[PDB]
Amino acid sequence: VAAERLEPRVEEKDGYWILKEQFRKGINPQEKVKIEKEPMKLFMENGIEELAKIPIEEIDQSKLTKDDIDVRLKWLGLFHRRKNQYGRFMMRLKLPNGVTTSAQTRYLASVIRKYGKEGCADITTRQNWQIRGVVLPDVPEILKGLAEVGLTSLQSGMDNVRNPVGNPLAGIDPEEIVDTRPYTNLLSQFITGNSRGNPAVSNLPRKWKPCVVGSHDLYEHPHINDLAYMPATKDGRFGFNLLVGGFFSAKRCDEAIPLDAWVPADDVVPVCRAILEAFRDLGFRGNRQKCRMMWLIDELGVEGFRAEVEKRMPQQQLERASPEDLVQKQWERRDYLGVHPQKQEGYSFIGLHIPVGRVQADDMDELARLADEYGSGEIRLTVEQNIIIPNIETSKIEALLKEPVLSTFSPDPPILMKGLVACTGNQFCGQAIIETKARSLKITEEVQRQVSLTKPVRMHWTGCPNTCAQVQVADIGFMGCLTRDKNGKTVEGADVFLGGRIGSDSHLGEVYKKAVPCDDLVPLVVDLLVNNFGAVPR
Ligand code: SRM
Ligand code: SF4
Ligand SMILES: O=S([O-])[O-]
Ligand SMILES: [Cl-]
Ligand SMILES: [Cl-]
Ligand SMILES: [K+]
Repeated sequence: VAAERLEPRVEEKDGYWILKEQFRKGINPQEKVKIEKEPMKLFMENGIEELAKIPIEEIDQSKLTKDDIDVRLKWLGLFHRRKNQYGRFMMRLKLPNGVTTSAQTRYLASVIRKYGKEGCADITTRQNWQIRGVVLPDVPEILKGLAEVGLTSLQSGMDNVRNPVGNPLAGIDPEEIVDTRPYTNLLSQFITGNSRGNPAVSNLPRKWKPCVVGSHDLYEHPHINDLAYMPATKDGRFGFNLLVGGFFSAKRCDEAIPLDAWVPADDVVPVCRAILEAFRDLGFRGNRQKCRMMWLIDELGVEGFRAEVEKRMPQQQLERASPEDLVQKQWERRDYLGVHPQKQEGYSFIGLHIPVGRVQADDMDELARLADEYGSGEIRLTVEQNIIIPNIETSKIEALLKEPVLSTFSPDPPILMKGLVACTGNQFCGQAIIETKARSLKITEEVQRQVSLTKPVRMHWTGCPNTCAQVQVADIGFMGCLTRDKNGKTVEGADVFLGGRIGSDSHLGEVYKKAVPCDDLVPLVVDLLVNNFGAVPR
């Protein structure tokens, strides 16, 4: 490994970090777009204000502005639905640990309410909000409204640090290991430069996903994140062992491996910076299928890569890993849906199921209102695209169970619905091969009408190989494809995955059966359930 491989490939030129002209050969077109103009200048040099003034039809007539809206705007959290909702933008937040407020929730609703049939919102597999319908001339004013309610959307798409995921039961669970809200909160601020923008970590070769583990249940999915913080004592000090490189991609899925490093709790942020700088400095920037952090780790080796993190640390010490973490391997992951006692006596939380994560403006207002009336104005999102409303005086529960909105967003849905996860699909996503959200609900419904079960089978539905709905963690996973019916007609279909496990004994699922027409999945899934999961025919 020639020591010239270890040379930083980016420079801080003019407050922004850019590829050095010697390392700019044979790069992918997303590296070029970033070279041509720095994406952070759209927020940090307020250049959205004037881009927002150009008709969409004009913007498309020159490469430079077409890349503004189709590419660079993703650093502002805005994603052009070019194919399926032309001239409309999806918008994704920073919502560390998935904690929102009623007033944030109400503001998001008032933005999507405006767009009518073209608007709705969604809870994501990184316990985040997305809103849809957004038009460009509205961006400057939405940005201002987001800030006003204490939210940022910065650096949530493209080559950025994505939503910091944490324990959905942080601060409320008797059985928590460590409260992850400070650490995800700190990480988000670091990333976004306390909502101003942070160009030091805004030009990675590829997306990068952190989590901070606080549950024995491992609700955080540490195994599939580029950096996972595993609570662990070392030499009497509380800290985190570090796992690195977990990712999913059309080409390759790989679980996170130990860096062989521990940090004390106060080093969470500087080790995040060190790894990211290493990644940004040294990361490969050709073929996009070969750009995530694991590919660098495989080229340098784990000790190669580790030495590079160590030299970007303060004091340049990176302690070796504590041989055990605080996570109990004896643990049955817990159903958070329903009413549960909090550690603060007299109080309860409620997990409410949100069918495939999909909400309309009216829905968001109802949940905002339950949080205000029954809780403390707080709503928490989950990675299965559900909600928790914490801090409810247990004496209010009886009245809450009677609220009409709880027939739609239930604390006790049938067990297959409890764990159903589906990505956007082709209603809005231009990469999608199939419609996922409506389809998955319809299939799950007909399957559950047929069988009854005790084990909580988790079914994930994803619209294309990008696997945003993470079919490799599911008990039964469905990946969109096109296939053929008995007459050779093109029909939507799914590859069915099995074998995915979560919690400490985590495992990646693989395709069990390819190209099953979607209209044939009910009998197949019914049988799989009966034969493999203890389901009983009704
Ligand atoms: C919304 C969400 C799925 C959802 O219904 O929940 C989704 C959204 C899409 N992802 Fe994802 N990703 C989401 C979960 C993830 C995850 C799960 C996770 O993070 O744990 C995965 C797999 C895990 C991983 O990345 O390590 C993921 C895999 C990707 C990939 C494949 C990555 C790769 O290295 O090849 C793409 C395509 C790409 O990056 O080139 C992508 C790109 C896309 C885009 C941005 C593509 C596009 O612009 O059309 C999707 C936007 C569709 C839309 O309009 O909503 N999305 N995506 C999730 C939003 C997360 C967030 O709030 O930040
Ligand atoms: S898995 Fe594919 S279809 Fe689904 S949201 Fe991600 S990119 Fe779109
Ligand atoms: O956009 S995806 O990477 O969450
Ligand atoms: Cl993106
Ligand atoms: Cl598109
Ligand atoms: K859900």
